[PDB]
Amino acid sequence: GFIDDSTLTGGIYYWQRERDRKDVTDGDKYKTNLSHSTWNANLDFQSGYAADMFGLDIAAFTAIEMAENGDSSHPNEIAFSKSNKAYDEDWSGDKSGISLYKAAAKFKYGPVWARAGYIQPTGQTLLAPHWSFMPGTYQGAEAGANFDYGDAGALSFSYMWTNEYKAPWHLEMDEFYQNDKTTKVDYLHSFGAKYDFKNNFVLEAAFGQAEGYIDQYFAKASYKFDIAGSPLTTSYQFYGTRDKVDDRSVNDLYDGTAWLQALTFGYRAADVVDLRLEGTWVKADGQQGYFLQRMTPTYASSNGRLDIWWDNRSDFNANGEKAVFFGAMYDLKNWNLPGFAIGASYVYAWDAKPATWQSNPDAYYDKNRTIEESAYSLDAVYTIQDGRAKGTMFKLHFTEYDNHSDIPSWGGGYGNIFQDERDVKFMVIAPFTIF
Ligand SMILES: [Pt+2]
Ligand SMILES: [Pt+2]
Ligand SMILES: [Pt+2]
Ligand SMILES: [Pt+2]
Repeated sequence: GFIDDSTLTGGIYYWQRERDRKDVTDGDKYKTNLSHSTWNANLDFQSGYAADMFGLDIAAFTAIEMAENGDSSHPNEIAFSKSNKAYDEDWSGDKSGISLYKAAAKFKYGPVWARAGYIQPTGQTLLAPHWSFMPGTYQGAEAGANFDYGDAGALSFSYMWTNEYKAPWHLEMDEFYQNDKTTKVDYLHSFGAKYDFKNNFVLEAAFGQAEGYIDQYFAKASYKFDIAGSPLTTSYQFYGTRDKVDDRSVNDLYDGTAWLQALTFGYRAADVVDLRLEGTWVKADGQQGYFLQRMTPTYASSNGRLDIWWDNRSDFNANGEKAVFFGAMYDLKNWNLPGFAIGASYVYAWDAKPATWQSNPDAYYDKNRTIEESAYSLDAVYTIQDGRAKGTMFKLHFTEYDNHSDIPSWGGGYGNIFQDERDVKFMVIAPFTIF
């Protein structure tokens, strides 16, 4: 039937983290950076469509701190930051709370669809939320269409407009601002599309804008062919960004177009090991010196689509940087341990340049310098195969990151690079269905 085609789901999440970082300015001491244990739990109601045209979605989640070390920095992004609004962030605490993260009317008419309210991007644009356990929330609306041409392929495109955002670690929405936190950005919007040729070749691209400030670009080619009866997946991705403020002020981020280009190769060997080989290439001349996939520069103020994620702490998005990643996920099912997996991954990055200019350079600022970053991580995963708690997943991740330079964190004209690090994450994820 219609709106009593509804569903009600949710989950309970546990997160325990210990991360420390090298302090080059205090005798190379590795010091406590993050140390906490936090709970999350959510509830998600999604209606059917009445007359196949009208629906309602409502969802909320809560964070409840258990443990926190005194020397832990903030925000840890799992709890709520003590600062409700992103542009008020002052880095001094975390707290418990309840946040309404979905609150939307949804519509369907023919091949057309729309959502308006408290929403996440779901179509073809380059707007995106941050993801903790739960996603961030935009205030705005999205509309799109899907046109199926059978074997000829299928086309879909969509448009999203928004004027406020909250990251999953913020209890309230905030408006958008330039890099100075005071010049107003009236809205973010984005149009994008996707063509599926039905031959395992897919094209996607999208254009975005932050009103009066930034133009953002996305493009991705995907292909899947079989080698030895198993799919080898491949893709080239292009991410670019431009601003409209070239006057050497605090708001001028990029000289000329900034971009990140990526190549992707994936393959499952012997139906038992997931294999990843990926590389990225970044250009970011100007004052910032690193690429951002989001159209607002301030931390947590918005987010954009980025299909590249290596879970090795660094962003590897510095001005000249080139980087390579290999990861292996070994399914232990043939040791008769189905649902256990173990993995390791490794990143090496070189040719990392700093910003091309600085208004307040520091002692380490050398415009022609290049540095290298590297990292490796180990992974252990277990999903409960059956019983009362079938689906419950336990996860343990360890990362060691090395900077390869004596430059203290955030210094030397590398605004998005921190010092050497060892990070350990343990999470439990326990879904549930009410309807
Ligand atoms: Pt606290
Ligand atoms: Pt420009
Ligand atoms: Pt500029
Ligand atoms: Pt180092």
